[PDB]
Amino acid sequence: LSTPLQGIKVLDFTGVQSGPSCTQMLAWFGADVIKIERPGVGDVTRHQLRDIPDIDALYFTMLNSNKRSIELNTKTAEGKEVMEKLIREADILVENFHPGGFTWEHIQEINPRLIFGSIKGFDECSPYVNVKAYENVAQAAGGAASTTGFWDGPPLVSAAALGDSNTGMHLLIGLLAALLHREKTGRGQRVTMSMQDAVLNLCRVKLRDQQRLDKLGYLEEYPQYPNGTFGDAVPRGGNAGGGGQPGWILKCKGWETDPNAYIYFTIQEQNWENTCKAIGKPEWITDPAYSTAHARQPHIFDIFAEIEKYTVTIDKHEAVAYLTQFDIPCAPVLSMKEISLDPSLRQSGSVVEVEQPLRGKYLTVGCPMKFSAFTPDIKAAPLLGEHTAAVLQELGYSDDEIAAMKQNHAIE
Amino acid sequence: LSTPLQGIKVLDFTGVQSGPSCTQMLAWFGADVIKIERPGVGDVTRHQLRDIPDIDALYFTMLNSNKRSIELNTKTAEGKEVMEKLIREADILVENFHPGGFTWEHIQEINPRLIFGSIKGFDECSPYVNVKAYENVAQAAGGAASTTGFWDGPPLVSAAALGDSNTGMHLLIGLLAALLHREKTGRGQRVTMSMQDAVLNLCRVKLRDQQRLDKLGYLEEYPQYPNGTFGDAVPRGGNAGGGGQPGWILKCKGWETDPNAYIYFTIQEQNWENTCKAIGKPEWITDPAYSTAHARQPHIFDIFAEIEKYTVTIDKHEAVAYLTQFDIPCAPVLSMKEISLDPSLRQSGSVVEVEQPLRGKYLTVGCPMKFSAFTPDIKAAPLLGEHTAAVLQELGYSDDEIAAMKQNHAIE
Repeated sequence: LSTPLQGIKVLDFTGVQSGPSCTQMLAWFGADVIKIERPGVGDVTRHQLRDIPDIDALYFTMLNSNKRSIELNTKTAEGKEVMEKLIREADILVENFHPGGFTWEHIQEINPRLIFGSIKGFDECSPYVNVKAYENVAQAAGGAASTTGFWDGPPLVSAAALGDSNTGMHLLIGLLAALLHREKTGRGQRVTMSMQDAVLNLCRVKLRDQQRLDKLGYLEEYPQYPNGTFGDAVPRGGNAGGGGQPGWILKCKGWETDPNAYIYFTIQEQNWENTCKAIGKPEWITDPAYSTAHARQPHIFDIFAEIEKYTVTIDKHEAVAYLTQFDIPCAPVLSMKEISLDPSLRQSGSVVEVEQPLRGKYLTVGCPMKFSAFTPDIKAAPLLGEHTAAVLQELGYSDDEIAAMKQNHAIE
Repeated sequence: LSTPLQGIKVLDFTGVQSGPSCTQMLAWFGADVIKIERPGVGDVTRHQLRDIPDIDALYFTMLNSNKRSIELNTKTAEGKEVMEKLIREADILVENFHPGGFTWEHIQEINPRLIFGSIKGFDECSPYVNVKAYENVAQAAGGAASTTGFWDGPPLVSAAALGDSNTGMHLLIGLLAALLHREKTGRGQRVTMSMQDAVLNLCRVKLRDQQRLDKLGYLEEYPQYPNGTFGDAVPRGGNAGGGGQPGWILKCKGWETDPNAYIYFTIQEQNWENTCKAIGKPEWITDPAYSTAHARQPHIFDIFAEIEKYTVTIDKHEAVAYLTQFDIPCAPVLSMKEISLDPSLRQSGSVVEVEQPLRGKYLTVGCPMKFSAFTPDIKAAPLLGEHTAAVLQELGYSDDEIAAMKQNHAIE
């Protein structure tokens, strides 16, 4: 029908996760994403963590669906000529190389409408500008590790790709905003995004808590209050709510053996009565020590322990089925196994089955947001250099020229 | 000059974090965001976790900069008439109410160009569709909690707002894509985003590991390999790399007292030699048991312990200063205190100082991505109903009518 980025052409040099997550979305929105890869090597994800010998790893297929692939040697003269032709026709160019001759200056000269997207570990004026960064390096520098985990444990890394995909989605936002901007200035521009800023942005609430702590010297809703101790910096709070509604991770039947036999339970301020009813503590409705959140805080864990006495008694799924009847905000801790087999996530398009050449079927996370005017069609990832010829043909090169370029490369 | 969303009008009913994070960005991109709030009450963040009596909480000011505020009673006839006038002139309408008469049908009828954005805890076809969700409820249902933390510990919640801001950024992506789409169809549409899908999307790599585990029965790079045990689901891996490059959280001088005296250290495959040099283990360059990642895995923790013998010896910042000389991907675990005072984050616009009426200065996280063609101007958050009159005037109401509406509301 129509597609959001229909007609948009993307020059994609990204590798690994952050950059590829961004361009995979661009493709699902309708853009033609051309993955430019080193001849014979390609994106490292192609060979990292393989589950099957000699074929592209799931690391690759799950971050490169709907993309095209060309093998290009930018060093040669042939490659240099192909590169400029690509830049002239492109709408967007994306790269996420480590800190370590088509310059941004020359590129505007060549294509004043081109939007340059760049992902780095740190901002340009950062003292870590030249430091390489991987997922967890960014989580540590961004404030996430420092505030994740337990107060008597070390800083904890998060499973969520706060430093990659998260950074990829942020760049995606910038790219789309730049496309909207170009609609008015008729000009492209440069968009940069660091992994550190991505992490920091998701930790916005922790900077709020840091300021409350600098001012008051304590954080009322944190587990350290009021019998613990507060330092100069926001501490790890275990499985605390993290906002204005207290919560915790409660054990359910089977926890001794099943690492995922748990639920998250939220003590919602306006749902206190229903909560008391759900757990058979009607007396707590009027008891001064429990009728208010402020009054509950000091001994809130005795409340979690009382609720847990019931949860360890049944399967996490019955606990949720029972508790939600009282409008309690809660859910079971779903394992990746449960998620990979959930029917609704299949029906909602969250978990999508894809047929990949040479491999067969694999599962991937689909387009997160849903549109009423368009539905993305998630397809297989490209084999290395699968579209090299097609792209050169589109650039106007003849069959003899294409053959010669491949022959020179073979000889070289 | 020019702004990306210049001229775009947004009708904002969102509250708390997920929704407000999205519209705050819309405003920073140049859109006129009108926060519609309940008279006398307003966004709950206005009164949650206050550090100063009777004035808007930092929870609010950090998620509502550059927005306008109107108090509107949609129940009255006056309010109903104002609402339709607003809908007719708006480009975007956003809401993130809990599962619990302007319908989507009537709205297209009124404004065929309007884009409706909605955030919910779960997808429409999900069995949890009617379950309330807060930050951590989504993290549990999305797969994050299950895979975050230690193997001998409970599921761990992440400090990063995987369920809110993260969900807000995802909706933002959808809204921008819908604006690009409208440019071709001349029509608006509906865009939905669930907190569960947001969390799941950032945990894409864990679904990859789940499939490798279903196929092989083990995950080579996980700490459980090869002397531990693997279950049916991806397990928590502590501070493991999470990708193709091993890493861990190492203690630095002062860890016994300082919860943040640590660094993240990455053992990059192609940087093994420099690593050996950095730690004085030249012999490990050729030793068969250490020259390959595959060979290192089995006893990788003895390697982390050897490296830690050096890190606990100096301040985290000197460790990074020393180690990065060997191109090692690493960084110190920065606390929110360090981050709030970092000069570069101030210079880069990551941490922004803002003057707020009645409060004075507060810090907030600025616009994450950087544009070369435009620089957002982060301003104060609006006082409750501060722009009510201005907006009604813009809708064509006279001073007498505005006065009458306020008087009827006062009487009611």
